[PDB]
Amino acid sequence: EFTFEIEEHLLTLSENEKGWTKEINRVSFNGAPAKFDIRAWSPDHTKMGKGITLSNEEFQTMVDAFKG
Amino acid sequence: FTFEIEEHLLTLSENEKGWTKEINRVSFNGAPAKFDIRAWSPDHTKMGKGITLSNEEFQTMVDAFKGN
Ligand SMILES: Cc1cn([C@H]2C[C@H](O)[C@@H](COP(=O)(O)O)O2)c(=O)[nH]c1=O
Repeated sequence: EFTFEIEEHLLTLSENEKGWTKEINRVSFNGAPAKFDIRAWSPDHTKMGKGITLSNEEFQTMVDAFKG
Repeated sequence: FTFEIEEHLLTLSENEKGWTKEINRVSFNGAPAKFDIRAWSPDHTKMGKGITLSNEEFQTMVDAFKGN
């Protein structure tokens, strides 16, 4: 299907007046395992924007640091 | 094209070929530093695409993870 499916949405960091969003989601390319993704999303969610993907350790490393 | 890593906050990742995924305060092209997350060469002269965040966007992120 060659597409990016938001498996799960976690958080919404911002939103511009045009209705795009900065989100943190678990996102799945082409049926591959869902990775952690912080990215700009269009209102309907069809078009996505720029942003990084994270492996588990990266995210986990990250959140543990925002924690102690 | 110019940038500036003004503060390094956290390193999330090694890499087989020495890249590092980092959370930083980066300024691009003379613009005020924003919080920024991407991959960096071992010599931080090359990078991949990545997300940048306002501070409100960044704290919104940190908060949420402190609280789950
Ligand atoms: C000098 C230079 C910088 N950049 C910036 C913008 C991106 O955030 C990052 C690399 O992105 P890229 O993978 O799309 O080229 O570095 C380029 O994309 N191309 C260039 O030629």
